[PDB]
Amino acid sequence: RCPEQELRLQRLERLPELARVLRNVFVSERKPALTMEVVCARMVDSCQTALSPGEMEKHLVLLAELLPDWLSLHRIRTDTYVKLDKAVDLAGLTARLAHHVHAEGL
Repeated sequence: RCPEQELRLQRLERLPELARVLRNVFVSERKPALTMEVVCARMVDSCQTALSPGEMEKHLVLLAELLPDWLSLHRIRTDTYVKLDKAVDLAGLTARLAHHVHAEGL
């Protein structure tokens, strides 16, 4: 197993917990979208993670790639807005995330 892939597996292992942290940040926010910068700052501050905000951004992007029906990113000028589809349950998402990760077979 090569380094790039070991790194991906490292990141993928964090996602279920990070997804919950993300959802909680949005539950506490009245606004429907937040900039990536803000979201990353709130996520790193919301748990005991070993990640920098830059590394957190990388994980959020992975999440957006794995769960595009839940997590959308929209560039407006130099900001990137993060929006959650709140019409989906973290339970359903969590099962889908697990399935996707497993299906990669590493």
